[PDB]
Amino acid sequence: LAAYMFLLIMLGFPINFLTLYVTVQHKKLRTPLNYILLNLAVADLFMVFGGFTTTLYTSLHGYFVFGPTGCNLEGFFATLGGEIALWSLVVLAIERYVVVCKPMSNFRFGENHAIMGVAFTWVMALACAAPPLVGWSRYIPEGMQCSCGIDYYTPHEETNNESFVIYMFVVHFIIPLIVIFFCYGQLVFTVKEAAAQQQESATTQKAEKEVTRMVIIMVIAFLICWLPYAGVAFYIFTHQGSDFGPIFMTIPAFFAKTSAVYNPVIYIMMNKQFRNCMVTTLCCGKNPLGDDEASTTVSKTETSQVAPA
Repeated sequence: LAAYMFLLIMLGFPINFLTLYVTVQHKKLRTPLNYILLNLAVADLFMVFGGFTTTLYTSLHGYFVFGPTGCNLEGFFATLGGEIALWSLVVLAIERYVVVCKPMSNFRFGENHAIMGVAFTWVMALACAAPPLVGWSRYIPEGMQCSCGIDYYTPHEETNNESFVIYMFVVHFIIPLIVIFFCYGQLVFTVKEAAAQQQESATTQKAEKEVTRMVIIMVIAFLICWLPYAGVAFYIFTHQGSDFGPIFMTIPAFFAKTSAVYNPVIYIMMNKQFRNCMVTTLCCGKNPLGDDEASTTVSKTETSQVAPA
């Protein structure tokens, strides 16, 4: 964790470091184009601090150990950087989502969330089977009395290759191929229809040029980190010889905690990067500042046209 930060994420710090402040702020202005900062930004978000507070000082090392609760790298970030980021995700249903509308649906529910809603978020978070069964596999090996274990595996890391690894992917998170994201009806009218993002992101409905790019950035909103991670845990964060590996923090943890680079993360903001108001020092047109007085009169031109305000 030392080395990791000390060099490698002396790049999160200070680009992200300073510029977190410019951005995040109680998730600055929910709920137009700022999808990421509504969520994914909770897990990822938190990695940064995080940092000393829960993953350097006290959080896998030192003493130690700690955590408290189950690492507490493990049972926090290592699920929270799925489930709970993605369970917050309803505050993206109201975005990757009302890029257009598919208006109101019927007499109900045009209030898009609520039902779907759970038939959205209670899908994108549904690897919530780890919280349970993986999590039972930190209880024991109890991830505090043990320190992080050791031990009390053997039976049956072999025989329950079902619920552990590899299950958190299994084919479970084949969701964004098979029905998700399209299945919203309106998402059978975005990206896949060049009748969207293009015309309507050059200068319609939302925040501009970056909202063009989510013709393709789109799909990297929901198969980033969490989707492919089962194959990472599979080899390895289970057996070998407890103490040296697991805890194999070396390779398997390093990718998810590059999330501290809030730079290309944030880069594809949209409606509240340009037409931002507060913290008018982001990527845009005039660039890296303005012209962005503010208001909130739809999109942004390049620049402070169309329209103040």
